Amino acid sequence: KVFERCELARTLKRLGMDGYRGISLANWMCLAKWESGYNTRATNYNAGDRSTDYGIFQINSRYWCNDGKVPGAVNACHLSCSALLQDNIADAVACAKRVVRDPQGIRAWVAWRNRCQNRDVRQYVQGCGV
Repeated sequence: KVFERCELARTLKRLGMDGYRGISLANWMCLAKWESGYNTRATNYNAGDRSTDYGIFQINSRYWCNDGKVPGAVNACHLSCSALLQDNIADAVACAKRVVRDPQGIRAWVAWRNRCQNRDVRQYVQGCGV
């Protein structure tokens, strides 16, 4: 599924993402936007280490979900990577929360650091009623 901006914002808010560990909704939106263009079936293979980025938040199988094909990997979110490819983003949100429960917080995603950190992200939620 490819979410429309405000559609995703309300969806994320309903799933309890607004302020989760101090992270505003606009940050989560800026992340999903640059990570997958709001596409839940987005995937990006990394030939370098054989891992794959899954879903709307491009969560990596080397560490977060199990897909059984990375020679040496862990499954910190305790989910099959398939779970991160559903139109329903609840499981992906549960994993996204798990990622930020670690020290870096929202900084886990390099894309967030380069394209959202210290930026005006209001644009991502304006007019969405969130």
